Amino acid sequence: AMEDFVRQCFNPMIVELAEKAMKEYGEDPKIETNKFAAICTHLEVCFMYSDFGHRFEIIEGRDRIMAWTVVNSICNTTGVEKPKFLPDLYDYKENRFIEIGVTRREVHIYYLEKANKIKSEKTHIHIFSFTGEEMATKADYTLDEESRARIKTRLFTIRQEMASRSLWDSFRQSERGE
Ligand SMILES: Cc1cc(=O)c(O)c(C(=O)O)o1
Ligand SMILES: [Mn+2]
Ligand SMILES: [Mn+2]
Repeated sequence: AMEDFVRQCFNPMIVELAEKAMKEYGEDPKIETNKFAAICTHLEVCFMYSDFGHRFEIIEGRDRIMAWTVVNSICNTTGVEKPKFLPDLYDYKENRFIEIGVTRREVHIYYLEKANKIKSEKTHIHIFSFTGEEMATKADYTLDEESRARIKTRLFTIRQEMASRSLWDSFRQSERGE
């Protein structure tokens, strides 16, 4: 059911990218179905965030060679410090990397968990939930209200589609993919 939901509610490029990533790390999308749903969800949010500028450079969703090539290239041309972990986007307006979090827990909880993982990075963090809450470093939300609204609508819609199919309860009590 969850597997069907993913193939039927996300765009094939996203499903394919999610699927590939899982398979290369020897994870089965048919088994880790909540993880699959989470990967697709996070991928879509990153793409949606990208498609609101050429304000943003998309890092997530590429292979690691391409991802680090983009990062090194941004670092050389801007002077900005290299992160230890691949972030999700670069913002050429604010001239900072962004880490995007999508969580089924409280936003402040996930925010802390992410901020702790990459502390000593100057990376901007922007967390979204499936309840329309967000949290961003310095309450700087980067995007305008309409763009933010569109991401939250999409997240809430995924949530409610899951609930239509009695999948939301499994999904929410899982953290796999965060
Ligand atoms: C588990 C997790 C959560 C993310 O938000 C993220 O961007 C990544 C990633 O880029 O690997 O991994
Ligand atoms: Mn990422
Ligand atoms: Mn992320």
